[PDB]
Amino acid sequence: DSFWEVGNYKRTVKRIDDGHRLCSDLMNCLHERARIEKAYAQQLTEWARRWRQLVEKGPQYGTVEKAWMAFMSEAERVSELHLEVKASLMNDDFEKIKNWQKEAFHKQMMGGFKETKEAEDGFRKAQKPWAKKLKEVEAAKKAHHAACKEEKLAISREANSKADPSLNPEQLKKLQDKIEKCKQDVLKTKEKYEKSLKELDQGTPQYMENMEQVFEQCQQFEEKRLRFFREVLLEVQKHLDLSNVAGYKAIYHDLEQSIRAADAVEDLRWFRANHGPGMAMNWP
Amino acid sequence: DSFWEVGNYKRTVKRIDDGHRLCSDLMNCLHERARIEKAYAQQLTEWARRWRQLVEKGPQYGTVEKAWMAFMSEAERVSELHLEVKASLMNDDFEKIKNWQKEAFHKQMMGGFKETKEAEDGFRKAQKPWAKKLKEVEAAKKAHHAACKEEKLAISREANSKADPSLNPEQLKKLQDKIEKCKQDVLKTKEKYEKSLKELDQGTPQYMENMEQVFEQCQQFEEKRLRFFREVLLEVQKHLDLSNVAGYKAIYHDLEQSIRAADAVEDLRWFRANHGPGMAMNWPQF
Ligand SMILES: [Ca+2]
Ligand SMILES: [Ca+2]
Repeated sequence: DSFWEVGNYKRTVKRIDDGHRLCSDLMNCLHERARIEKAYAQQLTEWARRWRQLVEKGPQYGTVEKAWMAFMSEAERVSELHLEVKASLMNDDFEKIKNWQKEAFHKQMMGGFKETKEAEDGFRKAQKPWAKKLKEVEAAKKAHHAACKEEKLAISREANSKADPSLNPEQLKKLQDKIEKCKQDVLKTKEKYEKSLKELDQGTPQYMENMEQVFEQCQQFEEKRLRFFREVLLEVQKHLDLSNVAGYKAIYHDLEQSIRAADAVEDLRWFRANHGPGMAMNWP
Repeated sequence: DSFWEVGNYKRTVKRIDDGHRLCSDLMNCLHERARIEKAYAQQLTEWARRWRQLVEKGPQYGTVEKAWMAFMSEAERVSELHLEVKASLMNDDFEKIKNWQKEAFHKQMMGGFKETKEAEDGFRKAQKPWAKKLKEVEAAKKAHHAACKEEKLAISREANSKADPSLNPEQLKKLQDKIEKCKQDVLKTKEKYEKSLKELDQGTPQYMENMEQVFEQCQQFEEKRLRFFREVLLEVQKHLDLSNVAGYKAIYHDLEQSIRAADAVEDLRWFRANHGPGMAMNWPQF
């Protein structure tokens, strides 16, 4: 139930297998994000190339045709931005974790992680002396718990056979022979059965110190990882961050200007000269 | 090829049908943009849900578990903003163009549009006066070229008949008059050809005046469409713009602070107390 109970250091021992687990999960978490960002960028440039072409082949010409293209252009600037969001998540963040994992966890041959294995052995050693004494102590209490269960059997047995009618010449003595024999046990077994509980307590302050020394080490190894995680997530939020960006705002004040540059009357002047009454005519 | 040659005004008339198409094209262009916005927003939320589950059912607990989770949140917050872009494009800009195209163009029962048909007729009535005249000159150029063609024929024929001897005496008077009428036609048809040439130049000034009045009418209609596109495009640029949004900065406002709220020392202190030496023990007794 508790850490100090034999073999319960395991909960923290498992805590490092998970460390390697979570590194991979964090890596995939980000990996899927990058993938999502890339798709939005693929869809962006396709829509842009699709419609840049459709507008150019279409009937729209002149200055309004331009404002419209500025539109596809923004789909392309926005595409390049999310393309870099992805590039950053994979080239910087993802890799940073992949490399930390390789430096913090070393897959063994048999085999698990050289690190989890070392925590196991360190705990096992700390407990070893204490578990053996418990091994002795548990024999102490259980043997006597059968020794006391063995005084009561004859005390309530004798008065029971005392009321009995027959055979009291020598059969009397044996009745008084096997209740007092159990008397030497309850004193002899208990005497040592509670002596082991002594030795255990002498060899207890060390066991507690040899288990906090292994533990604080496991803690130190987790602390490094936790700090890493917080540090990396900080850099990730910065790579996803598009709320306050220079290049981003340029995309949109450029767009606005380009559309504002659209001159309806200018475009009309052009159509009059090149397809209308402005055209030259060879009069008979 | 020039606009002034008959039936060439059709280029500007064709412009009216094209205006209607372009309204449809812009409509479709924006729709596919809005659908892209939706797909991205959607992916972002499929993702957020998937990983909120995985981190919660996973081994990671404490403040770091949270910093990691405020992360699925930012994906959900970004997602919503792009659904806003999608919404604005379809509810405002798409509907806007859709309605304008319904009050600018009316579909005749027979075909085409009321405005396309209206302009074409306007160009015919403006041209008919001059069209009938060019038709007359068009013949004069031919009949005269036929008279000059037939003329050099008769002369060549008497000249080709200059060396060739009899027969005959009566055959000549025939080949003698053939030429006279020919030298007559070139002086006659030339007269009619000259007459129509000037007969047109007196009906030509009134031809351009009417052609212009119909043209400005088409410009008047094209101007509204062109000015409208400018208007709508500015409204889309505004809707597409996420580079300066309060609700957007706020996302990383809270992400950064939810991440910085992470604390290794605290998480470890919780673990030892709840899973380690901090735990009290049922120390053995008699
Ligand atoms: Ca074009
Ligand atoms: Ca969890």
